[PDB]
Amino acid sequence: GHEKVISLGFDASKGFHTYAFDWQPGYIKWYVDGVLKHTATANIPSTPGKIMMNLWNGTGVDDWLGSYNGANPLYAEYDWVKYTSNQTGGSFFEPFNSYNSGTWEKADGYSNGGVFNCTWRANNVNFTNDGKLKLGLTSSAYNKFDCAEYRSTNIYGYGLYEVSMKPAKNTGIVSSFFTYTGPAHGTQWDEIDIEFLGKDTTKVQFNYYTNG
Ligand SMILES: [Ca+2]
Repeated sequence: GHEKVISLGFDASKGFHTYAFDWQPGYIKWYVDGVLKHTATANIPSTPGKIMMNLWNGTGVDDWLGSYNGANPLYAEYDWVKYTSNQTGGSFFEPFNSYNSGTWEKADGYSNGGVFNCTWRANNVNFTNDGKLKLGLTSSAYNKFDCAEYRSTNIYGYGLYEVSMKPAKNTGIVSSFFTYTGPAHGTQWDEIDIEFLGKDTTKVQFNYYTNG
């Protein structure tokens, strides 16, 4: 519950920008195109997590996300992700040339439920020819939505997380880049987020949870 909404001074859906968070034992610092935007120092997470990206439509959170109006198909794109480790032999660079089942997995066949109003499908996670991860939010039947979530198989710790992306624009949805660990992985709920609320892509929301 440490939400911070920052003005970008640009529309993030119009092209690629680099977003990042430096996660260290005593702070979290977030950057947009190399520029420091926000610092947090109270109760900073410490459990290593998976790197995740998704796109989804919400329900019951109209005041936060705006109401979703069924517009589809909608796409969020990611050109690369870089993690610079505090430890040697931990760093990696992922260009998104193709699906690498050794390091990533696609969510498929279930819903997160709750505020999430869509089912994850492996078919909505595709790779463009010019190397971009492309997540899609589609519909298979009247008012029935399918969404996409790509996530690392390994867990990562303190260090610099960077991503080049272009979020979707549309009332009711979220395009995100985040680290996560929680009861499903046998640990406490630690997460750090970069979330773009589709209702206004001229702003970005930063958040984190420690033992949520
Ligand atoms: Ca790429």
